[PDB]
Amino acid sequence: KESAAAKFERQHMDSGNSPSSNYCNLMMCCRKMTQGKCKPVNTFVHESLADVKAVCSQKKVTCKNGQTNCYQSKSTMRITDCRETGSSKYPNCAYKTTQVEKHIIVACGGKPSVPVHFDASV
Repeated sequence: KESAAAKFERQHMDSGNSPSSNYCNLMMCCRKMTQGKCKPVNTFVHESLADVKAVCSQKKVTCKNGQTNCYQSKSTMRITDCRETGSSKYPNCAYKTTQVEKHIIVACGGKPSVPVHFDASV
């Protein structure tokens, strides 16, 4: 099975330069979030893996789903919000790309504790 840490890197990490309008359409497919159905909303982080992992050492916050292994980034990060457009209907998974700068909240799990879910941005 794919590990949660790997699953997080594939689904949310894209360290480097922020994205064009077609970014989300290629990333949601390339990174495998358009198989079987279209993933509604998804966020990619453009900061480094280290900066993202370090978030597990930062401010603890309760996840949106009530879980309590979430951490909020001290600093804002360059991220891209990917949202399904109304015209998108699997298999025609279309996405709206939005670049933003926000704190991220990620769930951390495993040993050692690394990001396993992207909870939200603030």
